[PDB]
Order: sequence, then C-alpha cells, then structure tokens
Amino acid sequence: AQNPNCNIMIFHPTKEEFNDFDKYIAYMESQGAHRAGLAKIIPPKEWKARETYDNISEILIATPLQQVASGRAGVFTQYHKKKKAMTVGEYRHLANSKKYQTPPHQNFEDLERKYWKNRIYNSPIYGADISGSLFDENTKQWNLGHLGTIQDLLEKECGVVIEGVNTPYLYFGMWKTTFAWHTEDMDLYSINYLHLGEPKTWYVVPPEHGQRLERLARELFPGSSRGCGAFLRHKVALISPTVLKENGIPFNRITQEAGEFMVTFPYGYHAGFNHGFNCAEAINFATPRWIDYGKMASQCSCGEARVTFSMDAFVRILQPERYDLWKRGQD
Ligand SMILES: O=C(O)CNC(=O)C(=O)O
Ligand SMILES: [Mg+2]
Ligand code: NI
Ligand SMILES: [Zn+2]
Repeated sequence: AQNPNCNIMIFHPTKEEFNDFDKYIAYMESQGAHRAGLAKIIPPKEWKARETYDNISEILIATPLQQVASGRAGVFTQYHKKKKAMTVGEYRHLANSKKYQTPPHQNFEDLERKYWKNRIYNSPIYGADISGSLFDENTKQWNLGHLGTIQDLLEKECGVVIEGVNTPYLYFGMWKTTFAWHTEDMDLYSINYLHLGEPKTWYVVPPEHGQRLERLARELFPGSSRGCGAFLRHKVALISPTVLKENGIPFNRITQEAGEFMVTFPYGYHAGFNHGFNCAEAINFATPRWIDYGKMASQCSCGEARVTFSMDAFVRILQPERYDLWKRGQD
C-alpha cells in the first residue's frame, strides 16, 4: 500500500505532465496521495495563472463576513456576521490596517502559535464564496474555470444526464480568517489555487480516520451534535492541533504559499487559516473513485447547511432514500 502513514505529499509536475489534469490526479493517487486527505502541487516554472494581478481592485465583495468566535482558544465555534459591501481594493486596505494586520513573527510556526493562542479574541473579515475566476482564458493547463464538470463525470460513469453547473469561487482573506473543519459537499474533491498574497495553513485528517474526528467533535460540541447528525456540514467548528493531539486524532499540517495548488480528497476533513491579505480560487471536482464516496456521504437535514442547486441532483441520483428528508431540510 503506498503512503501507509498518510503523509501529505508534494508534487512537482513538468510542463509535459501538466497537460492532462485527470491523468495527473490518477498518478498522484497511484502514489498514495489520497491517503493523507490533502496534497500540494507546485506548478511547472513555465506556467502562470495570468500575466499580472494589477487590475483586480474593483472586484466587489458583496457580503463580507465578520467571523465571530465563541468558546475556548482550542475549541470554538464561529458565526458569520454580514457586513456592508466593499471592493477588493477597500478590503486590502482594511486587511493592512493596524487593527487587522498580521503581527510581527519569526516564522510560520511562531505565527501558528499566535493564531491558536489569540484567534478567539478577534473577529477578522473574510470575502468568501464569491462566484468568479482569476485565471486568464488563455491559460490552458490547470485552469479551474475550464475543468470537466461533476455532472459530466456522473453522466460518464453512471449513464444518467442531470441538471446543474459547476463554477469556481474566489476567497479574499486576511490575518486570522478561518475555515472550519469540514469535508466537501457530497464528499467531493476540491482544488484550491492561492493566486496572491500571504500564505494559508491547512490541517487535515486522513479519510480512513474521518470518523475519529466526528466522534471527538460530538464530544466537544454536544448541543450541536444533538441538533444534527452531521453538524460539521455547518462549517462552524474549530479544534486546535493541541486538542487533536491530546485526543489521539491522526492529522497533518502544511502551509500553502502563493502560486501553489492544494487538492483535498473525498472525505478528507480539513480546516485552516490565512496569514494575511490573500486571494484564493477553488472548485469542487469528481473522478470515478469519488462515486462510492458520494453514495455514502452524510447529510445535514436540520436545515442549517443549505447548499447549491447542483447538489440536489447528486442526492437524488446517488442517495434516493435520503432524497425526501434532505430536500425537507433544503426547503
Ligand atoms: O480557502 C478557504 O477558505 C477554504 N477552502 C477550502 O475548504 C477548499 O479549497 O476546499
Ligand atoms: Mg478590478
Ligand atoms: Ni474545503
Ligand atoms: Zn444540520
């Protein structure tokens, strides 16, 4: 079995190897990359996502989210308070303000210590989930706006044509902005490209050990657990590396820098934070290996998790028994 300790793998494809996206994913899996839940891909040195980032300031963040925490430093929830619209240029100035900017630090490890010690005492503002793309249309390799769609994968594997579309999303972050512990909708893959700015630190649990994280989360968030049988789908809960280590949960960590891709694999729980002002682009995708994970994915039916139009068809075709109750949650 390749990668039996489920370490995060880092890949350096040549420009020749960067032509065929599906084939490279399948290569990474042949080497065991999926067992970690997360992989890093450093693009060939010849490749670029676009020529410059000089003209992005007039992108609108229609609903910036202030991430307010409750709990203790290593075990907390966050809720998202909606703020007034602002442009990317306005958001960048805010991120660089004395109130919100990254503190002085020695290295990524010292910054990580400061994040876990102090996150709960501040409410950073995240420009998340903005439909759009920063890839130049002439970028032909690993362009997240040009990938094969999950609806077309389901049709190719299963023979059933379904409605729905699959487009990317932009994330504009600042110091302390936080992504809570989750897997993707329908336990899909994700791919994330850090276009610009400061790094993003990731934590991940190997897919084969995901249920250990779920059982800890039920213990640590006991009211949330009684409210919903899949409450990590709400994307609100944080658990620190120190707490995970104290409870014996297997995980790994890695920092992504500008210019690098990360891939999350089906049923790979992940969480993380931004080091400063940055912009990332991400999308879900599928391969033939995903289909069995899609059939088994948990679902929120309490009504909190409220997801896309396109997830309807996935539930309807892959999980017909759940269909009914899940759509009651979505309506
Ligand atoms: O970058 C973020 O805030 C969150 N991204 C992801 O969870 C992802 O790409 O799967
Ligand atoms: Mg602009
Ligand atoms: Ni994710
Ligand atoms: Zn729920």
